[PDB]
Amino acid sequence: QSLRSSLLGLRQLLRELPGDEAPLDALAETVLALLAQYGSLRIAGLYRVRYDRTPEPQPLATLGEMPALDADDLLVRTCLERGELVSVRQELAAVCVPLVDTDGRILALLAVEQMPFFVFNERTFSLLAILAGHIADLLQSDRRALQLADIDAQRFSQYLKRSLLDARDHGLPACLYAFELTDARYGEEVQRLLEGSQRGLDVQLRLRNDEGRRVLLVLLPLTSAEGSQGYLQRLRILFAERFGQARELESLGVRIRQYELDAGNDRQALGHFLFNECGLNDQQVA
Ligand SMILES: Nc1nc2c(ncn2[C@@H]2O[C@@H]3COP(=O)(O)O[C@H]4[C@@H](O)[C@H](n5cnc6c(=O)[nH]c(N)nc65)O[C@@H]4COP(=O)(O)O[C@H]3[C@H]2O)c(=O)[nH]1
Repeated sequence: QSLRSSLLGLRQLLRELPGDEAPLDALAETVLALLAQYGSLRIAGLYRVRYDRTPEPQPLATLGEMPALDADDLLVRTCLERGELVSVRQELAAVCVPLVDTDGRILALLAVEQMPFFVFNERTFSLLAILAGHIADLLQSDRRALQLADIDAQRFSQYLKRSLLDARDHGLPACLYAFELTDARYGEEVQRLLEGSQRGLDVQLRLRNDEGRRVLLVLLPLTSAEGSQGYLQRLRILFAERFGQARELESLGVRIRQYELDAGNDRQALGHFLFNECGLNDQQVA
């Protein structure tokens, strides 16, 4: 999908930002255009939402002839109280979509007054809420350089939690691969090759399991089983280049463990997979 790409588009617009103002302010037009592109919206506004869940009166960006927030509008009110997307009774201030990061913090409000009736359904609402959540996360970029954990640990943890929320609420797929490197002669060069393979939005952790062996953990957000397979196919081609074509990944001591995130999975399953299947612990992944 252009979902991954649009998010990658936005993230790398953010990564080029001066770094001296505020992402919500600088990117509000593009954020709204994104939300509009996906919801086929005609009249809408993007609004900052302050720490105590009250909306900032003046819109960050407009789309079409768009009137102001009148008061504690029922739809705006329930949106920010429930922290969920709220829309009016179909049988008709059309939709209110909050942008909420993985910590539950509301960063913004998409307030819609007009969108084609034929798209005013659960399918489009879902896509709006998905996009809102991911955009909220990418704007989060701050207060992290006041945490002891490395930037890679922080990112991995947020992306993983977003992936679990996406599986739980929207049935969106993601995959984890743990590469355990069992042969010390090849381990470092294999890990370097895996680190260099990282592509858009996948996030990695460089770890050591309980048995002292290198483990390179890779999360693939928004990635189906098709596709996790495309990833491994790509990776084997890269290994063939780096090491023998005459040779396979497993002959370098690579053991692969894979976990597919599924809302249907038991609640303890991801923890079972990482801790004691992969031999990792809660100080490494949280
Ligand atoms: N999460 C994740 N999934 C992966 C990865 N590598 C492969 N896949 C999955 O396998 C499919 C085939 O990838 P490909 O053969 O590299 O074929 C790719 C590749 O030729 C090109 N492409 C996509 N993204 C990039 C990129 O960031 N850089 C470059 N150079 N090419 C890309 O577009 C083709 C289609 O890509 P997709 O539709 O995304 O479909 C991809 C994707 O679903 C990965 O590192 N992470």
